[PDB]
Amino acid sequence: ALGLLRTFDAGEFAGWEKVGSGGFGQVYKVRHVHWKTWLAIKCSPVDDRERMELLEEAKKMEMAKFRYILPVYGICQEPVGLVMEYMETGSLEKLLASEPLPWDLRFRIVHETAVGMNFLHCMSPPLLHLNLKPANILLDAHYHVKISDFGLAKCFGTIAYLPPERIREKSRLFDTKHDVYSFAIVIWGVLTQKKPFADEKNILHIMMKVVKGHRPELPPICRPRPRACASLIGLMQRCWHADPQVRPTFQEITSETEDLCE
Ligand SMILES: [Cl-]
Repeated sequence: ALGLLRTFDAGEFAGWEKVGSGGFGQVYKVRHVHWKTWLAIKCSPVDDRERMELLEEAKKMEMAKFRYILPVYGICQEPVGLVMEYMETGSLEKLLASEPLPWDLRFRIVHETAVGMNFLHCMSPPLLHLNLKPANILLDAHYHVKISDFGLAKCFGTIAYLPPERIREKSRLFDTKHDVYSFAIVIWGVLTQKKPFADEKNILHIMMKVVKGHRPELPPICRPRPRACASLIGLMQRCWHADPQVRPTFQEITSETEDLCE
């Protein structure tokens, strides 16, 4: 698991350039000078708890090596950091804010995301992502999906992606149905090109309502692809069902999202 990962010196990198920040904080586009390609490095903002947690993150990424999962290359220690593949086009969040997207691409993004999530849940034991949102869905130069940010995975803003049972229950056992809910809200974002609950300012009221079955407002049926759109809306609704056990598996989800790409 941790054997094939490489150790990097900062001298191996150059042309450092910030691409995103926050809690994890400081992600940079870097050029590996000897390999002549760009990589991504997420740095720290010191102790042994971070070093072991960062190493855990890398090992989880490595175990899930897949077409729709971001590759990990290894560890820097000049600044302590996770070294991984660079995704030129950046996040789905930015893509949805940029301009209206063609529906064929929207369905492909949904489908590829679902195939990525399915892969994780097919592992033994299942790997739960638990932080799936457009901001963590990265896109390559040809707009194909690779799932990213395994910081919260297990063997403000995030409230919208939180399943209602996580609000109902103090300290519930994390399961596959968590990810399925979050995926529902990803679908909603792809359908609308909006962020969920972006206008409503009362976070607590809207969270309370979510425990009792309140969800983001259903979008209308689009003109270009009204049948596929209806189907996707329906799938979304099943994925955000109040009862976790009624929600589809990603095995079922992928069967349906595949048909949307026809
Ligand atoms: Cl259609």
